[PDB]
Amino acid sequence: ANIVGGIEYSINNASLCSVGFSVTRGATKGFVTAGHCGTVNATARIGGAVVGTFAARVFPGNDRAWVSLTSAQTLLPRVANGSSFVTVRGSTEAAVGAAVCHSGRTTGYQCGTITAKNVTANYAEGAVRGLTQSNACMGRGDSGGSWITSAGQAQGVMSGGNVQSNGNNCGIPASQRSSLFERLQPILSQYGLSLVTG
Repeated sequence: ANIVGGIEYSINNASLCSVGFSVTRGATKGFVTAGHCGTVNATARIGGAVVGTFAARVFPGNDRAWVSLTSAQTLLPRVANGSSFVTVRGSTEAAVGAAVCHSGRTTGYQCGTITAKNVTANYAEGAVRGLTQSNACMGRGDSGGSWITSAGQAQGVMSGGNVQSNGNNCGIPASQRSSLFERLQPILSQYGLSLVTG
């Protein structure tokens, strides 16, 4: 399968999450995503075919993970934006106030701005600290998906948000939205990963 940020993948033929970013760990191919999407050794599938397994994860506390892919997978320096793509050019972290977008299997490509950093989310499983907040809307299933600037700087992966009864927070004003992502930099260093860029 072609690995593109934002696309859907299943975990153990059950839950569905979104791909974060194509990365390499030496000769090993992989993609980063959210830790709550799967447990170590869980099987990832795209297009009905097995593409790899969860190599490591931290959740709660943090919300990160990376999926180790088979050599047959095709890593790409891109994130889905509708039928088009946003090229991943680096991982420079944007400051509060910057515009940012994310790609997910549920709400597509949504944009907004970064409103706060170091935010704690109190999830069912426990607290997750150090998350960055944005007012771009999101929905269940977007988890693990790419957060990136229009200039191609990868910011992090979708962790959670204040979704409403319809499963997303797109139905309420931006001023009332809290969409949270796990910073990319600590994920890359935690697992010795290098971002695939173009």
